[PDB]
This record gives sequence, C-alpha cells and structure tokens, in this order.
Amino acid sequence: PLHPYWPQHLRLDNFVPNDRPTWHILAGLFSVTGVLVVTTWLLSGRAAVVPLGTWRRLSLCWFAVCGFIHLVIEGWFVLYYEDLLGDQAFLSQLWKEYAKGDSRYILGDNFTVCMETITACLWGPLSLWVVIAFLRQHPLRFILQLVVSVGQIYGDVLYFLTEHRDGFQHGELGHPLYFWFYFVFMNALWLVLPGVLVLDAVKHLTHAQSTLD
Amino acid sequence: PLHPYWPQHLRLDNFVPNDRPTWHILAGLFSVTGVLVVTTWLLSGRAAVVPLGTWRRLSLCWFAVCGFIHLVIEGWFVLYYEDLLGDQAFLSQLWKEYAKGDSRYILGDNFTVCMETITACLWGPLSLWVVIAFLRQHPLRFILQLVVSVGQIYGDVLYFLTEHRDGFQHGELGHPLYFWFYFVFMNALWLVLPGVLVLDAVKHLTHAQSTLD
Ligand SMILES: CN1C(=O)N(c2ccc(C(F)(F)F)cc2)C(=O)C12CCN(CC1CCOCC1)CC2
Ligand SMILES: CN1C(=O)N(c2ccc(C(F)(F)F)cc2)C(=O)C12CCN(CC1CCOCC1)CC2
Repeated sequence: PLHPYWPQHLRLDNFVPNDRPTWHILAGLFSVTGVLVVTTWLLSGRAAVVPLGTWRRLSLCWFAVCGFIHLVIEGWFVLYYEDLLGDQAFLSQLWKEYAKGDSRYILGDNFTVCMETITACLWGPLSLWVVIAFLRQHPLRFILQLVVSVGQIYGDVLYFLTEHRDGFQHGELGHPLYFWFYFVFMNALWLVLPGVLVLDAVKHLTHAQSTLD
Repeated sequence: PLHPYWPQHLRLDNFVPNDRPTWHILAGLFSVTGVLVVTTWLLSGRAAVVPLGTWRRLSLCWFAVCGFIHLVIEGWFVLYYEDLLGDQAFLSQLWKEYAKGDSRYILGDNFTVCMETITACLWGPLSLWVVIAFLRQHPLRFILQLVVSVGQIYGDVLYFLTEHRDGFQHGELGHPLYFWFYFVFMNALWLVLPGVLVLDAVKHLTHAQSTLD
C-alpha cells in the first residue's frame, strides 16, 4: 500500500521510498567488489612469500570480499537499523532494496540484529586475518579458514531455518527477484562455498596431524 | 497466578504444575551424569591406544557429558516443545523446572527451537566422535575438538545476546536460583570451558602445521 514489504498488513509508517534509482546502488556495489577482487589478485601475486596456486589466490579473493561485506555493509545495519527506514544514504538504500526479500531487516528483528552483530564484529576482522596469513604462510592460516567458514555456515543455517519456521511471511514466495535471487541465492553463497572451504582446511590439517605422528 | 513463569501477564493455559517433587528430577539427573563421568574415566584408561594425560581423560569426560545432554535432554525439547506444558514425562518436568529461568522454552520460541534443533542433531553426535577419536589417536581428533567447541560458543553467545535485547523479560532478574544459577551459570559453562578447549586445539594444530614446514 504505502510500502512494498511483507506481510502487507504491516503499518510501516515513517517509510520514504528510495530517492535514487535501484541501478545506481547495484552498479555502484558491483564496482567496489570488482576493484577488490582484481586488486586481491594483484596483491596475491606480488606480496606472497611462496607461489600460490590459482585456486588459492581466488580463495583469498573470496575472503577479501567477505571481509568488506561484513565490516562495511553489515556493519552499517548493526549501527543504524533503528532509523533505516526513511534514510537517504547509499547503504541505507541498499538495505531498503534488499529487505524486500526479507522484511526482518527493516523491522529490527531481535535474531537478525544479534546475528549481524557477530558477523560484523568477528567474521569481518577474521576474514582479513585469513588473507594476511596465507600470504605469509603462517601456521594459523588453515585453522582460521576453518573457524571463519564454520562460523559463517552456522549463522546462515540459522537464518534459513528461522524464516522457514515463521513460514516465509517476510517475503512473497516464488518471486523471481526478491525470493529466488535475494533470499535463496546470495544467502546460499555463504552456505555452499564456505562448505567447500571447510573440506579444504580439514584435508590439509588432517595431513598436518598425520605427519606429526 | 496460575503459573510461575514470566512475564506475569502471559495466559499460559493448559499448564499443569509438576507432579513429582523437584528433588527427584535433580537427584536423578545427577546420578546419570555421575555414572557417565566415572565410566568415561574407566573407558579412557582401558581402551586408549596411548597413555592419555589426566587433563585429557577429563576432557573426554566433558565431551561424553555434552553428547548425552544434547542428544537426550535437548533432543526431547526439539521433539515435544509443542506439548511440553501439562506433560508428565520425566524430561518434561525437567524443562518445566528449567524454563523458570527462561520462559522461552515453554513458549516454543522460534530462535530457541531452531538453535536447539542444530544443537541436538550435530553437536551431540560430533561430541561422541571427539571421544572416540582421542582414544584411537585419529588425526581428526583436535580438528573435531575445535569444530565442536567453536559453534557451542556461537550458540551460547547468541543465546545470551537475544535475551539481553529483549531486556530479560522471560525471567526475574537477580533471583538467586532461577536467574544466577539456571540462566547465568549453567549456560556460562558452555561459554567458558569450551573457550579453554579452543585454545588447546589451536595450540596443538599450530604446532602440527609448523612441523609440516
Ligand atoms: C545485503 N547483502 C548484499 O547486498 N550482498 C551482496 C550482494 C551482491 C554483491 C555483489 F555481487 F555485487 F558483489 C555483494 C554483496 C550480500 O551478500 C548481503 C546479503 C547476504 N548476506 C549474507 C549473510 C552471511 C551470514 O549469514 C547470514 C547471511 C550478506 C549481505
Ligand atoms: C536444560 N539443561 C539442563 O538441565 N542442564 C543441566 C543441568 C545440570 C546438570 C548436572 F550438573 F546435574 F549434571 C546437567 C545438565 C543443562 O546444561 C541445560 C541448560 C543449559 N543448556 C546449554 C546450552 C548449550 C548450547 O548453547 C545454548 C545453551 C543445556 C541444557
């Protein structure tokens, strides 16, 4: 009615629609991610102590991206979820757009705020320590890769179950953009890749423990 | 009024007070924990491939205790939280007693049910695998100790934050038994010991990675 979010009966007063077009936000976000991924490729080649494999340099790109997303994008929510509706700022309009796939991000849901606080505070800084560790070949490098990836999967599984328990009321089911892209896909990225990185860290640490015997 | 839980205005109909005295439940639980800890001490001494240190055998006692609690006690909640009020089974009277420090366990809270579901399904069976692994000196033994310990702390931190965000409405503040013992202490056990076990697993795995170089 006055707003696009779900369920439709919510009385979300103080809401003001996005001032910018939606493509400035998604074009702008794509650039900063692009700059980061390419420069991570440059920084991996130059500043590494040993020649990293191609899939290893890509792995540092993933951790560099996650570090920025948790620290800056999700950090903004944890600070300003109280006044996110009706705010004219780049990150505020990103969340107003994203929250159409899950209205819990505008309502300041108790679980969502607490989960995001841990993600922004821990897995942001630790994602940067994984990147630094692999360049210098520090012994903690595979242990940190495990601790961050396990921490992300646990938060992501709780995210999907708690919504399923409510019955997906915070977003129209089966919608192409708001459901299958915003809710299913980009949340499932932190469910599948990280699972591949858990299997990798286990393999190298299992061999590390076997050689010590 | 008709019930002892908080906040006092809740209309918790279909509630029937505990049929047994409270001390049968606490005495009964103490015994099974006692039997488990002592037999873990016996099983550690006999069936270990190498002579374990004293603190290592105690560590297997902790994991054996955790495995039983998650699988059997918290498994019961995940199955029967729908009709926990008014039930007469032994474990139902345990939760009716425990839920006086946090009424979310009788209300079937969305976060609590989903957190407990993961606690019972994964962190119970993994706790048993830590115990088996250390007896046989399998290379995964310290990796599982790290994996098991990390998410228990993650679940515990989320448990305490979400209650703080609500303002501790689900239990009277400052009460000696219901607050400081049920809510603060026994939940803080999974906050502090597991943190000591994380530092232990890191210490042995950091050395494992250093020797492989
Ligand atoms: C609001 N978001 C957001 O805009 N992107 C996003 C989308 C596209 C790009 C790209 F391609 F342009 F670069 C970059 C970032 C996200 O990933 C989230 C939504 C999903 N969450 C994942 C959390 C992880 C912890 O568990 C809970 C779920 C993070 C923030
Ligand atoms: C209902 N409970 C319960 O009765 N005991 C309990 C109390 C005394 C004994 C003892 F001493 F007699 F042996 C044994 C067990 C618990 O520990 C919990 C309450 C605390 N939770 C901890 C979870 C962990 C995951 O994060 C969230 C918190 C587990 C169940």
